[PDB]
Amino acid sequence: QEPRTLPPSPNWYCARCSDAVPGGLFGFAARTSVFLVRVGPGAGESPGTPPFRVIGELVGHTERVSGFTFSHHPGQYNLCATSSDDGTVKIWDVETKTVVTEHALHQHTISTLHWSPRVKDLIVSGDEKGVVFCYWFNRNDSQHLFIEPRTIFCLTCSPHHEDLVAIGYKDGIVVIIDISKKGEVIHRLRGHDDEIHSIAWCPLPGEDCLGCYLATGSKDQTIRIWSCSRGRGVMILKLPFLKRRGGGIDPTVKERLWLTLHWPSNQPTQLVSSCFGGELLQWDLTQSWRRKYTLFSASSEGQNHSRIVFNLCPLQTEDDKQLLLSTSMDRDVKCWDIATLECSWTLPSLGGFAYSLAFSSVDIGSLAIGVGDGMIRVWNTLSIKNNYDVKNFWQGVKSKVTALCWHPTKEGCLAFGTDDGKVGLYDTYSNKPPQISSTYHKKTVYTLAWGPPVPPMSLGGRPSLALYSCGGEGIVLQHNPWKLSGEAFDINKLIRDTNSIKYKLPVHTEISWKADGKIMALGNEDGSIEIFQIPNLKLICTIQQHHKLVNTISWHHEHGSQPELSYLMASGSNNAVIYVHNLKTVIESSPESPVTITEPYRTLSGHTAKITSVAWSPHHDGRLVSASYDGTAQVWDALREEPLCNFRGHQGRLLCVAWSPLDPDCIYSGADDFCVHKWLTSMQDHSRPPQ
Ligand code: NA
Ligand code: NA
Repeated sequence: QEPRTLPPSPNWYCARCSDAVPGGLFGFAARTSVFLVRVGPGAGESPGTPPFRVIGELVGHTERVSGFTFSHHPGQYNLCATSSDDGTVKIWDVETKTVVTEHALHQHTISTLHWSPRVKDLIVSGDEKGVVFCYWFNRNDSQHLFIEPRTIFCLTCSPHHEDLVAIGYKDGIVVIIDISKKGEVIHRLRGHDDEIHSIAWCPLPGEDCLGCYLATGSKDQTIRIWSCSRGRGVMILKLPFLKRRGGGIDPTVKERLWLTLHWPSNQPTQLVSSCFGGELLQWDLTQSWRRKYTLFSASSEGQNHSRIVFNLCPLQTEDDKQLLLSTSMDRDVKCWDIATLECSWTLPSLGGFAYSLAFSSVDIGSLAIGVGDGMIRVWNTLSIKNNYDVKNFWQGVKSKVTALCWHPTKEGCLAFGTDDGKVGLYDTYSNKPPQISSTYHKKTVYTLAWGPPVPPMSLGGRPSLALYSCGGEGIVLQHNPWKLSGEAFDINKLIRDTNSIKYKLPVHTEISWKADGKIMALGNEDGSIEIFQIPNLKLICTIQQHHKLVNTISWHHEHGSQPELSYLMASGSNNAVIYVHNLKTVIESSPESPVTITEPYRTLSGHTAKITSVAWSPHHDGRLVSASYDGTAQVWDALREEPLCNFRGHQGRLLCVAWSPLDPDCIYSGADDFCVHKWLTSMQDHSRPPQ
């Protein structure tokens, strides 16, 4: 099998940019979209496997989605509303994923919005200058209100009175307004000294339970309970100072408190809040003077968030589970069972482009992902009980991970490269920081590959394999993984000497070792691909086919039905057309002077923009997948020049693709939409890229 999406991270510092409806469905704003997650029996997962599935996306905003709210009107749980930095509030139908209608009434950056609990078509939004819009979407009416000249942070319509709205501001002011009286302030709730992050009305009416009660949470570290009869505080809760628990986080990351609330309908004397470090607390409001709280997941370690929580969304499933979804700066979405306070499951997410994918040949299914948010992911893709078993590695990364390559035999041994030219070596079976190469590339590391050492390293006095890195400046370095703080060698010195070259060497943009370790291909800025032999990188062939910079080279595997297939090399450049070359003749003749090839073995045309990655299926003879800036991945029968299927699920430009190690039908792709998709070739109805 089934497709999977590792989605972009839920947006930070938004008072309501996620919500859920019963059954049910969870939605979260992420970059310029909302992602939708089915939760409960309707996700259709096997027993024990978490019952959720990422099922769709609301696409159409052109800037950060700042706000998201579902309708909570029976029969209309499929309706929802968004706000965005693009200046619009949109009403969507999640069944069609389409806009129903929208407005652009705001003139200043929108802060938040909320769908009225009492009025079927009313959405109330507020902006950074203090302007409020009431929007009755289904009768084409709207009204502006202006309360106080202050930056709105949060807004929540009363569940009990259709005209009443609570508004919290950046400076700590809280008001209750009546929208039928031009926004008249009915109660000014004084007490907070800093940003209001959340306002939750008591789900029961009256002040007997434990007028109405309101709770507010603030950056000032207090939760205040208010009597909305008498406009006065009745209780102050102050966050506890708790020891941090779980895996150690990066201390250099700036993190200030976000104090959000959920007031549960089934337990009206209790109040859930976030806390420092993203711990969740259940407060007993019957105590409350005494300030009694209970930590979520108090009796089990490794389940709590590790950074601040922004939003909390209740969801009652069709099989009656009382769930609560949390979003966090730590990039995990967690689902809690409120009846037990245990974490039911975790959905990880990505905060940058998915630049690189690498499957381990040692630990089958272990998929490393290089991400623009400064953390390497390792996805245990074959985890039986968890569709999203992902571990994060942050130590010594601290920049965009643009290249990855597992060692071919050594468990845990992961090379990485970054956009600032850094080359490092992780031991993912340890908690140690990675070893960093003393030598940096001047530009981004495009590619890493393991191969036999060559001189001068091979003459010392190592290891079985050297680590090769290619930077955007055009140098390929040979690194000794047992002396990374030592000297790395520019292989051009060897290439020049071995081949008696007098003119300048080409700017290298790609490196690919043949599977047997005997042949190294370099792709160059001028489009040429050069073929070199061990031990001293003797040039045997120059392929002149591409007319723009080479991005990607892949050699076919050696476990096909014919051993001749291991001489096939696919390549992609900044042009759209892909080529395959058959290097059998030249490599077997082992020529004393180099051959030039100027005609392809096969030509694969159909993409309409640059090719970033090509890969051969380990399950087939001559089946290729390609990733393109045209926003598609294409599967080809390369030997017959037949396009087979075209995956269009990404919104971005694709940067990487990898075949699943065990399923012939499954492919993984990453893009600049901050997504990784696992998709099935059998589910793709389009045979070629859009023309
Ligand atoms: Na406008
Ligand atoms: Na698309």
